[PDB]
Amino acid sequence: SGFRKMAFPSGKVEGCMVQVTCGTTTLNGLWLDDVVYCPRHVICNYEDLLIRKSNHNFLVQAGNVQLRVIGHSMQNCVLKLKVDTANPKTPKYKFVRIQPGQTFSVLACYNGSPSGVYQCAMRPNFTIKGSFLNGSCGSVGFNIDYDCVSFCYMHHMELPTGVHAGTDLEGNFYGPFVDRQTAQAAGTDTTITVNVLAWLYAAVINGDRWFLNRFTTTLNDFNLVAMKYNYEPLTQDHVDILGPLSAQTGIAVLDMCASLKELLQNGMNGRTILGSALLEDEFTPFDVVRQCSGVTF
Amino acid sequence: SGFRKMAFPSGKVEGCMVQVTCGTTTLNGLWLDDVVYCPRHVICTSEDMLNPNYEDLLIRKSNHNFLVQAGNVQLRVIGHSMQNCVLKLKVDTANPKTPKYKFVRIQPGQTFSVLACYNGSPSGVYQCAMRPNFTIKGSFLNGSCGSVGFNIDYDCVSFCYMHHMELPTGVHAGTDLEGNFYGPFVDRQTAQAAGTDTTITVNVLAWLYAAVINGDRWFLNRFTTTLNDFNLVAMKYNYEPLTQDHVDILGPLSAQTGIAVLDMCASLKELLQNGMNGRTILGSALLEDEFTPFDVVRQC
Ligand SMILES: COCC[C@@]1(C(=O)Nc2cncc3ccccc23)CCNc2ccc(Cl)cc21
Repeated sequence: SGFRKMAFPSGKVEGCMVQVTCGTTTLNGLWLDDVVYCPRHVICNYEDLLIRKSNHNFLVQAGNVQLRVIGHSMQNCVLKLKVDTANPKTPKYKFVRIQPGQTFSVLACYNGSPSGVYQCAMRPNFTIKGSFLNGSCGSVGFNIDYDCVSFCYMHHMELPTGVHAGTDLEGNFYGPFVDRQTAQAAGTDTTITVNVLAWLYAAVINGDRWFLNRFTTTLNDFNLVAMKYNYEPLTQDHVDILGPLSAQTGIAVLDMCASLKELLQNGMNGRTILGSALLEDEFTPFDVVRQCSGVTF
Repeated sequence: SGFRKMAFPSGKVEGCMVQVTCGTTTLNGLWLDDVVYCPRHVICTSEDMLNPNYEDLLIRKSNHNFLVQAGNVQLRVIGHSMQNCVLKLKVDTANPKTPKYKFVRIQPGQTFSVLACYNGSPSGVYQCAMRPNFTIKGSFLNGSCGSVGFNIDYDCVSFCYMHHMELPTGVHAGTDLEGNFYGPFVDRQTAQAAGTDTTITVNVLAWLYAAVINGDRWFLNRFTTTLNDFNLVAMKYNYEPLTQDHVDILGPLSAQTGIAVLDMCASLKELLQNGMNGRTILGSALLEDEFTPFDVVRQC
């Protein structure tokens, strides 16, 4: 029993964190094999700023060891610093681009030193509600699938509302953001519906059934109600993905949707679900299955 | 900006997790140098659990009865001793991944990270607090016993908890790394119930200061309170008594925000009275009590 916001073990990622300094700017880098990946704004027309830099302008520190940069190239908004030493702690890894609603762990770092790990989701507006201070740029987001680390995010900036923006490890931003000091605002956010349903199933698995009802709904009627409450449209794929949870609890996805529809139109009425007075949307259906089954890495 | 429940990076702890098997029971162990620490109930059957005589069960065991697996390598047990509710298995290999560590016993209200493990393999990391009733509201399934709680401060891992059991209410009980249980619990299948839980007041105040630091002042008021009057109100909401030590510990946050601890106590009193009225504080519709004053200073 128990349901917590759980992050993946950060060990395979900690062994990759390095400190990158370029002039006055100091941020974090991801050292995988002989390449250190970091936000290209460490050089701060990026092509023009980068061509004026030489390898020895980039100081890379892996713990108490200085790595010597032997090359540099830019891929989108990520700078790839070729180093002389291959990281012996390089895990089995992939660079994956995630979709809004998908969750991941963030190993927040300052000066190439990991300080904390937390779990979060890519919001439908492509921002992440992270916890980042100055110096955290280059901190990465990841998932683990067996022994393989799937790097999915690299922190680049904080928006004026306190939310965060970043890229995949190929340097492509999530959302309509640019790595430039300019007027940028997060779009209106929506609740990740499939995740709220998954979290309601996690509540049922943990013995919290007060919100269940005898009603069901059509998928179209649910989406008409959901659109009004700034909830993401629930697709047939979302219904299919919730299938295993529906089978485990004996509650049809559209039956759980009628419970969610009632929670949206009526509130919780002084009650909580899994110790929460708000509907949680940062657990995917897979996170619920992985946690209420004990999958290991 | 942003405020999240943040666990410590689990790497230094992952390199210590091992699987311990004794007969049919399989749980986790903490391999530090040449000793593997694990709950002593690894030697118990489900029948033994009612009234186990651990001294009697342990004297019937030999080193080779304990199978210890570190990844895909079997460790040879060369000795065994019991310290309170922890079994200490002497092994023939010192863990090369042993970090700088301490065994610390924490007090209620203190927070820590839990690296939940199954079969000596880490599956997830989460942050939590030692409740005033000495339980932890963890997320543990069968096989998670021996998973540990820790804090990491300046390259040193402070092991503070080892998971032993789940109470009938779904909350968890365990020991420090010297095998002393937190709370009035025993490693016995007997009628054990968690005491009435209370909110960690000093932590809610710290989290209200974190909200002020992040630009949220809606809950503040023109009032102050006496410490005694605050405690009289707090007791009625099942909030832990706030002591002068708690007031002293909140001092740096009070100086950083310019809000006296007793003025913040007055906002808390008003929040308990009024509720949040559709508003949130740091994205929460409830008053958060699992961030200590030290965690707030750390994260901000
Ligand atoms: C022989 O070992 C028994 C373990 C056991 C226990 O609580 N295990 C678990 C611990 N944590 C999360 C659990 C989630 C679901 C189910 C079991 C879980 C089983 C129950 N009676 C008991 C009594 C005293 C003590 Cl100290 C341990 C236990």
